[PDB]
Amino acid sequence: IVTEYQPAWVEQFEEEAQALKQILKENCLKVEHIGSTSVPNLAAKPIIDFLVIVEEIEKVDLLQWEFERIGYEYMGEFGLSGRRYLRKGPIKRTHHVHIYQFDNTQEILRHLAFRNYLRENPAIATTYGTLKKQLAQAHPDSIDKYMKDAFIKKIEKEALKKYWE
Amino acid sequence: IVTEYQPAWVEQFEEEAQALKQILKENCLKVEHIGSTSVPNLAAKPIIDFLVIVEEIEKVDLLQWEFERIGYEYMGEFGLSGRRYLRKGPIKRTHHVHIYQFDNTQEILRHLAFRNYLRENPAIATTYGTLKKQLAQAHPDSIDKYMKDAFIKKIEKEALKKYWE
Repeated sequence: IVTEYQPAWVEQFEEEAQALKQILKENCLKVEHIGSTSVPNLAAKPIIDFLVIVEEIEKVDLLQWEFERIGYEYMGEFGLSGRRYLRKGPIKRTHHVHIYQFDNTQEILRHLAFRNYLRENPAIATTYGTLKKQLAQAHPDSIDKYMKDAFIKKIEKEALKKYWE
Repeated sequence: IVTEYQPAWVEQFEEEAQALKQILKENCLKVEHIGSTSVPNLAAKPIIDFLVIVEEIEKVDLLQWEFERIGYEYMGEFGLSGRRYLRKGPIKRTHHVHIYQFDNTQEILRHLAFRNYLRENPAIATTYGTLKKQLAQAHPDSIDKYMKDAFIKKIEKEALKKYWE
């Protein structure tokens, strides 16, 4: 379910980001907070999204069971080339980790530009939050129907243009 | 021929960047100085490289003859998907313009990361300048043999990793 923005999401991000870095070690170039919970004052599902950028993606497979040990399902690419995707937890969904190699610039910028653009455009973020709240009031049953797509693609495009300016 | 760094290259870049913007108008999101002449104190061929980022690449074709009017050969992709490449002039080579659409993140970051990394790593820039000077002392006849490739790919990779940190 979508809630009003929770400042605590930042705490949650930073705590888990440290946990992730302990596992990834030198292969981890950067962990970024992404997705709606990374945009102050944006209404969102309380699921923290992590963008983890690594030197070598195949090396992350060696760590599958370390991630399982801290509660992740290790999903592999899960449909996106070059990604390693992690989700937890088994009781309720709380953390989504999107791991990419440093040379996957399209995916890395898709996430960072989208975030940066919403942070700089509160009116657009408000439009997005309002839409999400409206959707939840229409599909409480279906997360499939819930999962905004045309709006997100439009904004991602505006965001990537803005990224270079 | 490779010369020691010329601070005037910055002047040359800014003057022509304005000229390019006059032609490209609203389609131009950003003009960046790239390549060796954009790295202060790096020895280089005195050819200014421009990275032009646009909303719509196909729209640039409408401007081919405007670019010719200011002295460019309009080269199209010239072997790179999504690029529009311009070179001038007819008497001596002075300006190379590399135009890409905003969503060509791989090419845009290849250039910007490479530049930023050399700017932050003077020892690496010195290695690169020394190599270029050495090469010129070996192939004064052949620009083909001159045109460093393994070194550049290595540095581009280091640079893109650093870009995210």
